[PDB]
This record gives sequence, structure tokens and C-alpha cells, in this order.
Amino acid sequence: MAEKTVYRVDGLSCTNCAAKFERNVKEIEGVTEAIVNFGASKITVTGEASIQQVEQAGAFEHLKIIPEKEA
Repeated sequence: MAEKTVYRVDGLSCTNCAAKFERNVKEIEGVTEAIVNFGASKITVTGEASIQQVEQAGAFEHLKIIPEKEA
């Protein structure tokens, strides 16, 4: 279809880690865009990927990212 999704992330609070994270996502080939609102919010992925890969990437700090599944 056009797989944009946004998931909540929690634990961390560092811009450098935000930067490293969005970059980590961008360096995955399955995604097209991603917008990481780290601090106390959420991570948008857009392309044809799922948090699983981003989550794996986040093993650097062991983030937990929960799908903000509406309904």
C-alpha cells in the first residue's frame, strides 16, 4: 500500500542517540523515510519496513518500542 507506521519508544533521552537511531534506520534498505522523535515520544518508519529492524538497531541502548496501535 504505502507502509508508513509510527511506534512509541521509551527509556532513553539523548539527541546523539536520536541522531544515531534515525541514521541506523536510514542505513536499512527496506525503509524509505523515518522520523524519530526521541526524548519522550515516538519513531515513524515509512517505506516497506517494520520496527523489528529498528528495534534490533536499538540494541545499542536496549530500547523497547511498542506499536502505538490505534484501536
